[PDB]
Amino acid sequence: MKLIVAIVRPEKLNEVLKALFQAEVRGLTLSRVQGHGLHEKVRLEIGVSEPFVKPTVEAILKAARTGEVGDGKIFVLPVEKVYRIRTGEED
Amino acid sequence: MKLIVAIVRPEKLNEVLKALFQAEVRGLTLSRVQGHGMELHEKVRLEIGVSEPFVKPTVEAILKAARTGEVGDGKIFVLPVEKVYRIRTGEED
Amino acid sequence: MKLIVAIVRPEKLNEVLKALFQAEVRGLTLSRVQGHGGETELHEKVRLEIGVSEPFVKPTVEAILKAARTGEVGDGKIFVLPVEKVYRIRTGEEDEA
Ligand SMILES: Nc1ncnc2c1ncn2[C@@H]1O[C@H](COP(=O)(O)OP(=O)(O)OP(=O)(O)O)[C@@H](O)[C@H]1O
Ligand SMILES: Nc1ncnc2c1ncn2[C@@H]1O[C@H](COP(=O)(O)OP(=O)(O)OP(=O)(O)O)[C@@H](O)[C@H]1O
Ligand SMILES: Nc1ncnc2c1ncn2[C@@H]1O[C@H](COP(=O)(O)OP(=O)(O)OP(=O)(O)O)[C@@H](O)[C@H]1O
Repeated sequence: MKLIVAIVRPEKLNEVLKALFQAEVRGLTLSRVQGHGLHEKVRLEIGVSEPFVKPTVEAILKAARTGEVGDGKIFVLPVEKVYRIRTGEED
Repeated sequence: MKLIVAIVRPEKLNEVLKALFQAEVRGLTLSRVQGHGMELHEKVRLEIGVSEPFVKPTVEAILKAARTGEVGDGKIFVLPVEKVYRIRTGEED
Repeated sequence: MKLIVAIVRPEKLNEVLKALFQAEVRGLTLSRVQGHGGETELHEKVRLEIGVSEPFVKPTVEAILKAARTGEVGDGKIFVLPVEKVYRIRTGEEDEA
Protein backbone atom coordinates (compact mmCIF):
# COMPACT_ATOMS: atom_id res chain seq x y z
CA MET A 1 0.00 0.00 0.00
CA LYS A 2 1.11 3.56 -0.75
CA LEU A 3 -0.37 6.96 0.10
CA ILE A 4 -0.31 9.46 -2.72
CA VAL A 5 -0.45 13.16 -1.83
CA ALA A 6 -1.05 15.44 -4.82
CA ILE A 7 -1.38 19.21 -4.99
CA VAL A 8 -3.30 20.51 -8.01
CA ARG A 9 -4.92 23.71 -9.26
CA PRO A 10 -8.52 24.20 -8.10
CA GLU A 11 -9.71 24.73 -11.68
CA LYS A 12 -8.30 21.34 -12.70
CA LEU A 13 -9.80 19.35 -9.81
CA ASN A 14 -12.93 18.22 -11.65
CA GLU A 15 -10.76 17.04 -14.55
CA VAL A 16 -8.42 15.18 -12.18
CA LEU A 17 -11.27 13.48 -10.30
CA LYS A 18 -12.83 12.32 -13.57
CA ALA A 19 -9.51 10.88 -14.76
CA LEU A 20 -9.05 9.09 -11.44
CA PHE A 21 -12.55 7.62 -11.53
CA GLN A 22 -11.94 6.43 -15.08
CA ALA A 23 -8.70 4.79 -13.92
CA GLU A 24 -10.83 2.93 -11.35
CA VAL A 25 -9.37 4.90 -8.44
CA ARG A 26 -12.38 5.97 -6.35
CA GLY A 27 -11.22 6.03 -2.73
CA LEU A 28 -9.75 9.46 -1.98
CA THR A 29 -9.78 12.40 0.41
CA LEU A 30 -9.33 16.05 -0.48
CA SER A 31 -9.01 19.44 1.16
CA ARG A 32 -8.41 23.07 0.31
CA VAL A 33 -4.91 24.37 0.96
CA GLN A 34 -2.62 27.30 0.20
CA GLY A 35 0.84 26.93 -1.26
CA HIS A 36 4.02 28.44 -2.62
CA GLY A 37 6.00 26.97 -5.50
CA LEU A 38 0.43 31.93 -1.32
CA HIS A 39 -1.99 30.49 -3.89
CA GLU A 40 -5.13 28.41 -3.33
CA LYS A 41 -4.69 24.74 -4.30
CA VAL A 42 -6.40 21.38 -3.73
CA ARG A 43 -4.69 18.52 -1.91
CA LEU A 44 -5.69 14.94 -2.75
CA GLU A 45 -4.76 12.09 -0.40
CA ILE A 46 -5.13 8.69 -2.06
CA GLY A 47 -4.36 5.32 -0.52
CA VAL A 48 -3.80 2.69 -3.22
CA SER A 49 -2.55 -0.87 -3.61
CA GLU A 50 0.82 -1.36 -5.32
CA PRO A 51 -0.62 -1.98 -8.82
CA PHE A 52 -2.58 1.26 -8.67
CA VAL A 53 0.29 3.63 -7.90
CA LYS A 54 1.32 4.32 -11.51
CA PRO A 55 -2.27 4.45 -12.83
CA THR A 56 -3.03 7.02 -10.12
CA VAL A 57 0.12 9.05 -10.71
CA GLU A 58 -0.46 9.08 -14.47
CA ALA A 59 -4.13 10.06 -14.17
CA ILE A 60 -3.09 13.13 -12.18
CA LEU A 61 -0.01 14.04 -14.24
CA LYS A 62 -2.06 14.09 -17.43
CA ALA A 63 -5.22 15.75 -16.11
CA ALA A 64 -3.63 18.41 -13.88
CA ARG A 65 -0.97 19.78 -16.23
CA THR A 66 -1.45 23.22 -17.81
CA GLY A 67 2.19 23.84 -18.66
CA GLU A 68 2.40 26.98 -16.54
CA VAL A 69 4.23 27.41 -13.23
CA GLY A 70 2.04 26.24 -10.36
CA ASP A 71 0.75 22.91 -11.70
CA GLY A 72 1.73 21.01 -8.57
CA LYS A 73 3.54 17.92 -7.37
CA ILE A 74 2.75 14.32 -6.47
CA PHE A 75 4.30 12.60 -3.44
CA VAL A 76 4.26 8.82 -3.05
CA LEU A 77 4.60 7.74 0.58
CA PRO A 78 5.11 4.27 2.06
CA VAL A 79 2.27 2.97 4.26
CA GLU A 80 2.88 0.27 6.88
CA LYS A 81 -0.74 -0.71 7.51
CA VAL A 82 -4.26 0.17 6.46
CA TYR A 83 -7.49 -0.68 8.24
CA ARG A 84 -11.08 -0.65 7.00
CA ILE A 85 -13.15 0.96 9.73
CA ARG A 86 -16.41 -0.67 8.57
CA THR A 87 -15.13 -4.17 9.30
CA GLY A 88 -12.40 -3.30 11.78
CA GLU A 89 -10.11 -5.49 9.68
CA GLU A 90 -6.54 -4.78 8.56
CA ASP A 91 -5.02 -5.21 5.10
CA MET B 1 7.17 6.95 16.01
CA LYS B 2 4.38 6.26 13.51
CA LEU B 3 1.82 8.65 12.06
CA ILE B 4 -1.81 7.52 12.15
CA VAL B 5 -4.12 9.14 9.59
CA ALA B 6 -7.77 8.30 10.11
CA ILE B 7 -10.73 9.47 8.03
CA VAL B 8 -14.00 9.20 9.96
CA ARG B 9 -17.64 10.30 9.72
CA PRO B 10 -18.22 13.74 11.24
CA GLU B 11 -21.04 12.38 13.43
CA LYS B 12 -18.58 9.93 14.98
CA LEU B 13 -15.83 12.43 15.85
CA ASN B 14 -16.95 13.01 19.44
CA GLU B 15 -17.11 9.27 20.14
CA VAL B 16 -13.64 8.87 18.62
CA LEU B 17 -12.16 11.75 20.60
CA LYS B 18 -13.65 10.30 23.78
CA ALA B 19 -12.26 6.82 23.10
CA LEU B 20 -8.82 8.27 22.34
CA PHE B 21 -8.90 10.15 25.65
CA GLN B 22 -9.86 6.98 27.54
CA ALA B 23 -7.01 5.21 25.74
CA GLU B 24 -4.60 7.81 27.12
CA VAL B 25 -4.10 9.52 23.74
CA ARG B 26 -3.88 13.31 24.01
CA GLY B 27 -1.74 14.64 21.17
CA LEU B 28 -3.64 14.94 17.90
CA THR B 29 -4.38 17.22 14.97
CA LEU B 30 -7.61 17.31 13.01
CA SER B 31 -9.23 18.99 10.05
CA ARG B 32 -12.33 18.88 7.88
CA VAL B 33 -12.04 17.22 4.46
CA GLN B 34 -14.19 15.90 1.60
CA GLY B 35 -14.03 12.32 0.41
CA HIS B 36 -15.10 9.73 -2.12
CA GLY B 37 -15.47 6.01 -1.50
CA MET B 38 -18.90 12.12 -8.56
CA GLU B 39 -20.34 12.95 -5.15
CA LEU B 40 -18.00 14.02 -2.34
CA HIS B 41 -18.94 13.52 1.32
CA GLU B 42 -17.87 15.48 4.38
CA LYS B 43 -15.40 13.68 6.64
CA VAL B 44 -12.99 14.48 9.47
CA ARG B 45 -9.30 13.64 9.25
CA LEU B 46 -7.33 12.90 12.41
CA GLU B 47 -3.53 12.88 12.32
CA ILE B 48 -1.86 11.32 15.34
CA GLY B 49 1.82 10.79 16.05
CA VAL B 50 2.20 7.80 18.37
CA SER B 51 5.21 5.77 19.53
CA GLU B 52 5.44 2.16 18.34
CA PRO B 53 4.41 0.43 21.57
CA PHE B 54 1.07 2.23 21.49
CA VAL B 55 0.12 2.32 17.82
CA LYS B 56 -2.04 -0.80 18.06
CA PRO B 57 -4.14 0.36 21.06
CA THR B 58 -4.65 3.77 19.47
CA VAL B 59 -5.77 2.28 16.16
CA GLU B 60 -8.08 -0.08 18.02
CA ALA B 61 -9.66 2.81 19.93
CA ILE B 62 -10.44 4.60 16.67
CA LEU B 63 -11.73 1.47 14.93
CA LYS B 64 -14.20 0.70 17.71
CA ALA B 65 -15.42 4.29 18.09
CA ALA B 66 -15.69 5.23 14.42
CA ARG B 67 -17.56 2.15 13.16
CA THR B 68 -21.22 2.11 12.12
CA GLY B 69 -21.03 -1.02 9.98
CA GLU B 70 -22.20 0.87 6.91
CA VAL B 71 -20.20 1.73 3.80
CA GLY B 72 -18.63 5.14 4.34
CA ASP B 73 -16.97 4.46 7.71
CA GLY B 74 -13.54 5.39 6.38
CA LYS B 75 -10.00 4.10 6.78
CA ILE B 76 -6.96 4.30 9.02
CA PHE B 77 -3.46 4.57 7.53
CA VAL B 78 -0.34 3.98 9.61
CA LEU B 79 2.69 5.71 8.10
CA PRO B 80 6.31 5.40 9.17
CA VAL B 81 8.06 8.49 10.57
CA GLU B 82 11.79 9.03 10.09
CA LYS B 83 12.22 11.65 12.81
CA VAL B 84 10.05 13.69 15.18
CA TYR B 85 10.95 16.98 16.89
CA ARG B 86 9.34 18.85 19.78
CA ILE B 87 9.36 22.52 18.78
CA ARG B 88 9.15 23.79 22.37
CA THR B 89 12.54 22.32 23.30
CA GLY B 90 13.99 21.38 19.92
CA GLU B 91 14.54 17.78 21.02
CA GLU B 92 14.60 14.88 18.55
CA ASP B 93 11.79 12.40 19.26
CA MET C 1 13.31 12.65 -0.39
CA LYS C 2 11.31 13.48 2.74
CA LEU C 3 7.98 15.14 3.49
CA ILE C 4 8.22 17.44 6.49
CA VAL C 5 4.99 18.07 8.39
CA ALA C 6 5.17 20.91 10.92
CA ILE C 7 2.36 22.11 13.16
CA VAL C 8 2.95 25.60 14.51
CA ARG C 9 1.19 28.55 16.16
CA PRO C 10 -0.67 30.77 13.66
CA GLU C 11 1.07 33.85 15.12
CA LYS C 12 4.43 32.29 14.23
CA LEU C 13 3.64 31.43 10.61
CA ASN C 14 5.10 34.61 9.10
CA GLU C 15 8.37 34.19 11.00
CA VAL C 16 8.54 30.53 9.99
CA LEU C 17 7.85 31.32 6.33
CA LYS C 18 10.59 33.97 6.42
CA ALA C 19 13.13 31.55 7.87
CA LEU C 20 12.24 28.91 5.29
CA PHE C 21 12.54 31.42 2.45
CA GLN C 22 15.94 32.52 3.71
CA ALA C 23 17.07 28.89 3.90
CA GLU C 24 16.16 28.60 0.21
CA VAL C 25 13.08 26.49 0.95
CA ARG C 26 10.29 27.92 -1.19
CA GLY C 27 8.13 24.93 -2.08
CA LEU C 28 5.44 24.30 0.52
CA THR C 29 1.75 23.74 1.23
CA LEU C 30 -0.22 24.79 4.29
CA SER C 31 -3.65 24.68 5.90
CA ARG C 32 -5.42 25.54 9.15
CA VAL C 33 -6.07 22.71 11.59
CA GLN C 34 -7.40 22.18 15.13
CA GLY C 35 -5.18 20.40 17.60
CA HIS C 36 -4.65 19.16 21.14
CA GLY C 37 -1.27 18.47 22.70
CA GLY C 38 -0.06 15.76 25.05
CA GLU C 39 -0.46 18.48 27.67
CA THR C 40 -3.02 21.27 28.09
CA GLU C 41 -10.39 21.68 24.10
CA LEU C 42 -8.65 22.17 20.76
CA HIS C 43 -6.56 25.08 19.53
CA GLU C 44 -6.03 26.39 16.02
CA LYS C 45 -2.66 25.70 14.41
CA VAL C 46 -1.09 25.97 10.98
CA ARG C 47 0.09 22.76 9.37
CA LEU C 48 2.97 23.07 6.93
CA GLU C 49 3.77 20.31 4.47
CA ILE C 50 7.21 20.58 2.87
CA GLY C 51 8.70 18.15 0.35
CA VAL C 52 12.49 18.36 0.35
CA SER C 53 15.56 16.59 -1.00
CA GLU C 54 17.79 14.87 1.55
CA PRO C 55 20.32 17.74 1.69
CA PHE C 56 17.53 20.13 2.70
CA VAL C 57 16.08 18.15 5.60
CA LYS C 58 18.37 19.50 8.33
CA PRO C 59 18.19 23.14 7.14
CA THR C 60 14.39 23.02 6.90
CA VAL C 61 13.97 21.40 10.31
CA GLU C 62 16.49 23.81 11.82
CA ALA C 63 14.68 26.82 10.32
CA ILE C 64 11.35 25.75 11.82
CA LEU C 65 12.81 24.87 15.22
CA LYS C 66 14.24 28.39 15.45
CA ALA C 67 11.29 30.42 14.16
CA ALA C 68 8.34 28.57 15.70
CA ARG C 69 9.66 28.28 19.27
CA THR C 70 8.25 30.30 22.19
CA GLY C 71 9.11 27.92 25.01
CA GLU C 72 5.47 27.51 26.00
CA VAL C 73 3.15 24.51 25.70
CA GLY C 74 1.47 24.67 22.31
CA ASP C 75 4.61 25.23 20.22
CA GLY C 76 3.95 22.11 18.13
CA LYS C 77 5.92 19.35 16.45
CA ILE C 78 7.79 18.43 13.30
CA PHE C 79 7.32 15.06 11.63
CA VAL C 80 9.86 14.01 8.99
CA LEU C 81 8.20 11.50 6.70
CA PRO C 82 9.90 9.17 4.22
CA VAL C 83 8.95 9.67 0.56
CA GLU C 84 9.39 6.94 -2.04
CA LYS C 85 9.19 9.21 -5.06
CA VAL C 86 8.07 12.68 -6.12
CA TYR C 87 6.67 13.81 -9.47
CA ARG C 88 6.59 17.34 -10.85
CA ILE C 89 3.32 17.71 -12.77
CA ARG C 90 4.42 20.37 -15.27
CA THR C 91 7.71 18.77 -16.26
CA GLY C 92 6.86 15.14 -15.53
CA GLU C 93 10.21 14.85 -13.77
CA GLU C 94 10.52 12.26 -10.99
CA ASP C 95 12.83 12.35 -7.96
CA GLU C 96 13.79 9.55 -5.57
CA ALA C 97 17.13 10.86 -4.29
N1 LIG D 1 8.23 21.08 -2.12
C1 LIG D 1 6.91 21.17 -1.91
N2 LIG D 1 6.38 20.70 -0.77
C2 LIG D 1 5.08 20.79 -0.55
N3 LIG D 1 4.26 21.33 -1.43
C3 LIG D 1 4.72 21.82 -2.59
C4 LIG D 1 6.09 21.75 -2.86
N4 LIG D 1 6.28 22.30 -4.06
C5 LIG D 1 5.10 22.70 -4.52
N5 LIG D 1 4.15 22.40 -3.64
C6 LIG D 1 2.70 22.64 -3.81
O1 LIG D 1 2.41 22.61 -5.22
C7 LIG D 1 2.03 23.93 -5.64
C8 LIG D 1 2.53 24.26 -7.04
O2 LIG D 1 3.96 24.11 -7.11
P1 LIG D 1 4.70 23.75 -8.49
O3 LIG D 1 5.20 22.41 -8.08
O4 LIG D 1 3.59 23.99 -9.43
O5 LIG D 1 5.72 24.99 -8.37
P2 LIG D 1 6.52 25.51 -9.66
O6 LIG D 1 7.36 26.52 -8.97
O7 LIG D 1 5.35 25.81 -10.51
O8 LIG D 1 7.24 24.08 -9.88
P3 LIG D 1 8.72 23.82 -9.27
O9 LIG D 1 8.55 24.20 -7.72
O10 LIG D 1 8.90 22.24 -9.42
O11 LIG D 1 9.71 24.67 -9.98
C9 LIG D 1 2.62 24.87 -4.58
O12 LIG D 1 1.86 26.08 -4.55
C10 LIG D 1 2.30 24.04 -3.34
O13 LIG D 1 0.90 24.08 -3.06
N1 LIG E 1 -8.18 4.68 -0.49
C1 LIG E 1 -8.49 5.82 0.12
N2 LIG E 1 -7.63 6.85 0.14
C2 LIG E 1 -7.91 7.98 0.76
N3 LIG E 1 -9.05 8.14 1.39
C3 LIG E 1 -9.97 7.16 1.42
C4 LIG E 1 -9.71 5.96 0.77
N4 LIG E 1 -10.77 5.17 0.96
C5 LIG E 1 -11.65 5.84 1.69
N5 LIG E 1 -11.17 7.05 1.98
C6 LIG E 1 -11.81 8.08 2.83
O1 LIG E 1 -12.76 7.41 3.68
C7 LIG E 1 -14.08 7.85 3.32
C8 LIG E 1 -15.10 6.71 3.43
O2 LIG E 1 -14.69 5.57 2.67
P1 LIG E 1 -15.66 4.29 2.57
O3 LIG E 1 -15.88 4.07 4.01
O4 LIG E 1 -16.64 4.88 1.63
O5 LIG E 1 -14.57 3.34 1.85
P2 LIG E 1 -15.05 2.19 0.82
O6 LIG E 1 -13.81 1.39 0.84
O7 LIG E 1 -15.45 3.09 -0.28
O8 LIG E 1 -16.21 1.66 1.80
P3 LIG E 1 -15.86 0.70 3.05
O9 LIG E 1 -14.27 0.88 3.24
O10 LIG E 1 -16.63 1.39 4.28
O11 LIG E 1 -16.25 -0.70 2.73
C9 LIG E 1 -13.95 8.36 1.88
O12 LIG E 1 -14.99 9.32 1.65
C10 LIG E 1 -12.61 9.08 1.99
O13 LIG E 1 -12.74 10.31 2.70
N1 LIG F 1 1.40 13.47 18.84
C1 LIG F 1 0.78 14.37 18.08
N2 LIG F 1 0.14 13.99 16.96
C2 LIG F 1 -0.45 14.88 16.17
N3 LIG F 1 -0.43 16.17 16.46
C3 LIG F 1 0.20 16.62 17.56
C4 LIG F 1 0.82 15.72 18.41
N4 LIG F 1 1.34 16.41 19.42
C5 LIG F 1 1.07 17.70 19.20
N5 LIG F 1 0.38 17.83 18.07
C6 LIG F 1 -0.02 19.11 17.43
O1 LIG F 1 0.82 20.15 17.94
C7 LIG F 1 0.00 21.09 18.66
C8 LIG F 1 0.73 21.66 19.88
O2 LIG F 1 1.24 20.62 20.71
P1 LIG F 1 2.10 20.98 22.02
O3 LIG F 1 3.09 21.88 21.39
O4 LIG F 1 0.98 21.41 22.88
O5 LIG F 1 2.56 19.46 22.31
P2 LIG F 1 2.66 18.93 23.83
O6 LIG F 1 3.63 17.84 23.59
O7 LIG F 1 1.21 18.74 24.05
O8 LIG F 1 3.30 20.31 24.36
P3 LIG F 1 4.87 20.59 24.21
O9 LIG F 1 5.29 19.72 22.91
O10 LIG F 1 4.94 22.15 23.85
O11 LIG F 1 5.58 20.17 25.44
C9 LIG F 1 -1.25 20.30 19.06
O12 LIG F 1 -2.33 21.21 19.22
C10 LIG F 1 -1.46 19.49 17.78
O13 LIG F 1 -2.01 20.31 16.74
